[PDB]
Amino acid sequence: ARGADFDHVYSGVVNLSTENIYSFNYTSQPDQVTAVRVYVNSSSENLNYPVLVVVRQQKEVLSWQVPLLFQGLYQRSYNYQEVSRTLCPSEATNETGPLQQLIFVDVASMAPLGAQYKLLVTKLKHFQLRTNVAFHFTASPSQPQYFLYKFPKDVDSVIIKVVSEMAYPCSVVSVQNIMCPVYDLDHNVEFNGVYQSMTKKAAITLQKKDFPGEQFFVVFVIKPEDYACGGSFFIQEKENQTWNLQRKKNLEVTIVPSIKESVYVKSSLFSVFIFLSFYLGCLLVGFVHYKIYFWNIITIAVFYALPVIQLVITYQTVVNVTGNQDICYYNFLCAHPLGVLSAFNNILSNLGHVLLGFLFLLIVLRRDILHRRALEAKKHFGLFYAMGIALMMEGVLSACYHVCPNYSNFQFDTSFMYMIAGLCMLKLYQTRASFAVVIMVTVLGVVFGVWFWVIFSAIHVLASLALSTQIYYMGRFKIDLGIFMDRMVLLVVGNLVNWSFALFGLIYRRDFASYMLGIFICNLLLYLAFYIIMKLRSSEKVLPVPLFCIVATAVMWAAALYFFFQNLSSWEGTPAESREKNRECILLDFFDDHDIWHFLSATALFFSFLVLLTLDDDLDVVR
Amino acid sequence: ARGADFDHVYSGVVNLSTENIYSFNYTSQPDQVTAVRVYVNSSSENLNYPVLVVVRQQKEVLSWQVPLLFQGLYQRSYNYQEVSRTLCPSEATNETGPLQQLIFVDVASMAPLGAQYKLLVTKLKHFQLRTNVAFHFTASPSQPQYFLYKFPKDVDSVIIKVVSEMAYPCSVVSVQNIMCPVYDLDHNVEFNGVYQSMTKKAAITLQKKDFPGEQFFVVFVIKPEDYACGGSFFIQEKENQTWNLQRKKNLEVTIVPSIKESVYVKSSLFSVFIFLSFYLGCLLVGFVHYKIYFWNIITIAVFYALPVIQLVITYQTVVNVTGNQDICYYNFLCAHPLGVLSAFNNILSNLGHVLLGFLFLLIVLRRDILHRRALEAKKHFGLFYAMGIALMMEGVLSACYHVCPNYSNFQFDTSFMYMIAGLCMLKLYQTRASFAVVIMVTVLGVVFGVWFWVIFSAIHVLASLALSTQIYYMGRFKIDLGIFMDRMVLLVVGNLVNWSFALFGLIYRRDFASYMLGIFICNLLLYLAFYIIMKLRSSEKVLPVPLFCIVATAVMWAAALYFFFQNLSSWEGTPAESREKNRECILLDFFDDHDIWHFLSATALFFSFLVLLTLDDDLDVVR
Ligand SMILES: CCCCCCCCCCCC(=O)OC[C@H](COP(=O)([O-])O)OC(=O)CCCCCCCCCCC
Ligand SMILES: CCCCCCCCCCCC(=O)OC[C@H](COP(=O)([O-])O)OC(=O)CCCCCCCCCCC
Ligand SMILES: [Zn+2]
Ligand SMILES: [Zn+2]
Repeated sequence: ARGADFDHVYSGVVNLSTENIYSFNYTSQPDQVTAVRVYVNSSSENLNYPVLVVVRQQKEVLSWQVPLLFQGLYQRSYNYQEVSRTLCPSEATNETGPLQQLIFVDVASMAPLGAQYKLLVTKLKHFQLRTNVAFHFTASPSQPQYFLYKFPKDVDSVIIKVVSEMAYPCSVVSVQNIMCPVYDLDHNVEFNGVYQSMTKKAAITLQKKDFPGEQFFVVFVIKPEDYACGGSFFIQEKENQTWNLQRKKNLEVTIVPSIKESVYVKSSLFSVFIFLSFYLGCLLVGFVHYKIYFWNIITIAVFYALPVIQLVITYQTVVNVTGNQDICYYNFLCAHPLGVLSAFNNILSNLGHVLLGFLFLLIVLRRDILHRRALEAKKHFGLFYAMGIALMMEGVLSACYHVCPNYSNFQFDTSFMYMIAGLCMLKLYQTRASFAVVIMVTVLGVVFGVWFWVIFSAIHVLASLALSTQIYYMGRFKIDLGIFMDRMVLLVVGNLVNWSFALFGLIYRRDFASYMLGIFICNLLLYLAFYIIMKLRSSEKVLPVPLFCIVATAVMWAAALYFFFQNLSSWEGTPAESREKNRECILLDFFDDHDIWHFLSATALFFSFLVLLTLDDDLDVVR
Repeated sequence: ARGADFDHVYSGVVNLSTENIYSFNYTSQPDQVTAVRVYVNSSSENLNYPVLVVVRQQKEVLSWQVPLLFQGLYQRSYNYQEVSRTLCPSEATNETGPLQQLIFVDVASMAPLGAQYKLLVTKLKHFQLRTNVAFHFTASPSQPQYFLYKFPKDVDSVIIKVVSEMAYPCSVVSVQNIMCPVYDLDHNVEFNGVYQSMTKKAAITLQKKDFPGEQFFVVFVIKPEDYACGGSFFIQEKENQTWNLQRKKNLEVTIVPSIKESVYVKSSLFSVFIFLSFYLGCLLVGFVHYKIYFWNIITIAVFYALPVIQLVITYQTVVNVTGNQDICYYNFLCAHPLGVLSAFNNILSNLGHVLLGFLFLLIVLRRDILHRRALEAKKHFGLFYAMGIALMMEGVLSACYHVCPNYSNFQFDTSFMYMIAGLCMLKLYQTRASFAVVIMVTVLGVVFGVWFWVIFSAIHVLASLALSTQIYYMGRFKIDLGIFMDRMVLLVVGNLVNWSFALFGLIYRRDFASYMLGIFICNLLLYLAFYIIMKLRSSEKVLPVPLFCIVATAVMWAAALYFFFQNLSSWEGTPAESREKNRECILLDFFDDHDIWHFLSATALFFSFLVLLTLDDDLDVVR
């Protein structure tokens, strides 16, 4: 047992009867944290006779073999010559007395000849992380690495933001508590904490009350292959891998505090008040100037929404109790928990639809009962009731989706929109197969899909425009009277550019039902535009209220499409690849780009409903 | 390094400078499998200075400390004095040469005084399991234990049936492949295989083509606490646990072969032909003796069914790629995979509804077009179309549920049944709030819930009967003419016994919406019975066809309720508790008790629809 000292390299040879033993003695003072770390190298001509390293402490035995062997799932084998590990630090309890620690390193091998090794044992100068500072380091599949963070006294929540400038190697960031065994191995990290897979970015939101002693270990473990991440192997770090394989991942970790509760309250107030301003405005506009179908739709909506609410409640609970944060595809850099929600901002963000489709229901209902008055006293208002309920249910089902976004959790709100569309077109056509033509398309490529997939999209986007035009030709009360054609070719160019942008899987742009519904809405609004143009072709004066509504529709739809094209996350890929697109909060420290889309689409879709409703007021005199 | 021999106990004392070393030399012949195992005991006055045991082999280092420490999640601590482990066996390759193996056991401790220990090292006489024999053994949290199974050459699938006669300790049964990292620790078993939690029963279905070399390791790992199983701790094995804690789980494992493909084909044929016999019979019966609502319902059904199909497809894929078999609550003892299905029998079992509700649609449609003939040439057939579509969609959504049964995966088919019920009652009442009264109940206690929960059920079951009677009074074309009351009190006793049989642990046994729908159907059929009795109270002759149909309805509903009361699994509990109720296949080596319920309810529910349809033929002359 050599009285060995730190920071000094020891070379050695071990055979079947050598058993080299080093003894490292050190001390640790109350406040500081020591965190000894052990590096051992071998030379890899040991592969059938590895170098067996055993680190003995007062209460722990850490064994490993050097070369480090890894089994890749396609019957592949990797070995690492450099193996490094940090021993569980035990600090002297505050203001009580320093602790004298003694560590033993036994190096053995069962080889008919020698086995070469090199041993270094250091103390980590920067074990502990600071509350707002970036910290740079490297890790490897064989050299995992963890650090300690101590919560301050006036901080009750933090975000661990880990960033790497290169996608591979695929890594794991877990958050263990301070308890001796640290699980820092490929088969250990996913056991006893919260963890996130990571290619380029990761962000874990920790509360203070979830950690006894108000401190934790953040652990970085580099996987041997990139399959949970996508490319299934990647080594540029070391070109010759059997020679010296070092999947060296460079990391920077910053532990940022979180937003105070004042941000919560003032963003909540901002949203609710900026949408009740529509109420307080329409009230003044309307007062200063002085069915069976409906209940069918509500019965359908309630019993479509209930199982989805239960589903996402279960998903959220599972993600809470398990440390697996690869189930929900959040924007982990703007995701604020309130209770169990874990992303409350992009749920509150759907306040738009729920409030504004209901104000639209009030508007249509007032118009309708005033018409009933003027009729029994001496329009397809069911369609507008359907429109309002579809807005409110997009809001509801979108909040349910944004409880936990998955590859199984979407497809519910878009299916409800398809259902409401089909029901409206049945009730429209009865008063006046293309309906099923969309149903056969929205069900065939639901889960179907290069070139053979292209004709699938090119046929899909075309059949959607036809179903939208065949839908609108029935929904325009003056469809034939208005047109009684240069734009008809121009709209075909809009749809032909729409289809040609879909193509082989994507040309550039994913989710089949959602894409075809986007095409549906685009063609519907473009038909509305063509109808406005044909109204202006005649000398029919557009009243000031639909004037403001069409101006606002165009403006709001531009400002909403901008934020529709952000894509801060995607369930299309692995969780670690989704997680590398999300960025910070742009508005009020609380809302990301997708939340400004849930506001501006619920505002732009309400102004378009209003345009379509209150358009033909100039006919109230031309009966 | 003592030349030490097997099966002999060595006592010893180690201190800061002793480092006892034993050397065990043995040999291994080509065919046989050795599987050395190491037992080490300490005396537990070592708790701050454990006994550190290191087992060195030619290619592996197995370290542990003795006392074995365990952290229970509620800040609890357990220690185990006896620690036993089986070393990864490496067999001499067949017919090539025996292998001489050498094992080292280093026993150390850093104690100012002695540390007592005892060491035994044996060879496992029965490491390998046989293809049809039961094998009894014991395991403990500190003495995990695994065995090797080699597939025979004409067996391509097996079921590992593990049984224990006592619920706790909660255990894990995993199936690793033969590679010397064997993951047999609490933080290892769930990493690299298929695994099942287990209290009393577990059954894992392995294919031969999923194991290179056609053999595997089955690993039994006893958890330190029973939380993934329910009771959060349980030790009767050792009353004084800090003294000598031994959560000793007694296990018996049997590796049974599987059913051949002939069973698949003949059970599939049995089902399809026993249901096409209804076609081949009604054809002879009918030939030897010589709407907007509909498409609304189909549009609702398709777009309610699509997202659920996608959801359960995703669940099944997740369970396939992950080894976690605690996601789906199957009957693991009758669960036959075909492709990715993993339980094909209880999906094929839902062939009843899909075939028989569609034959009912054909019957109602023939009746309807013959009525159209006899009318334009010179009943609420929409309700019967709804009935047939509800049967077919119960079949479809039930198969989707039985792809992967969860606590998030039910609630979809029952919500569709509620939706169809509500739509039918709207369309019925319009031609002639209690509808919403059930909607408020079927939504309040959806996720609400002792005594305060009792009045919840007692009010729920009552409000369901009222909604069913208020539904039937509208659906009986001769509701008032027939009754123009002793059974009305007797039916109240049926409902009063129905509601006083809820209100119990939660509700005298699980799911609120499903229970209230069962009450709904019970009251509907009982109203049908009361109506038959009132028809017979008058001198109105019941034709022979409704005669056979009512006899068959009663018989089939008795024979179906018997199997409704089996409960082979339950998502109401943890997976390991579900798994302890499932039993073997009763019919044709392929169908369990729940599959004979999917046959006999789809047969009994069709005969009741037929009774209700063809009942009032004796009025075709009394118009
Ligand atoms: C038939 C009438 C009654 C039937 C009602 C059925 C449809 C009613 C409209 C409500 C549809 C709706 O809510 O849109 C939902 C999606 C939003 O999906 P997500 O990404 O926000 O989850 O919205 C979109 O995906 C829109 C994407 C692009 C739309 C904007 C393009 C229009 C811009 C100007 C035209 C060029
Ligand atoms: C208004 C007409 C249109 C309404 C549409 C719905 C009407 C019924 C059609 C479909 C009914 C149905 O599918 O029952 C589903 C459930 C089965 O659920 P599961 O356990 O099998 O997954 O079945 C049950 O849970 C039934 C439970 C037992 C009830 C039968 C007992 C009757 C015995 C005789 C009287 C005591
Ligand atoms: Zn969204
Ligand atoms: Zn079933």
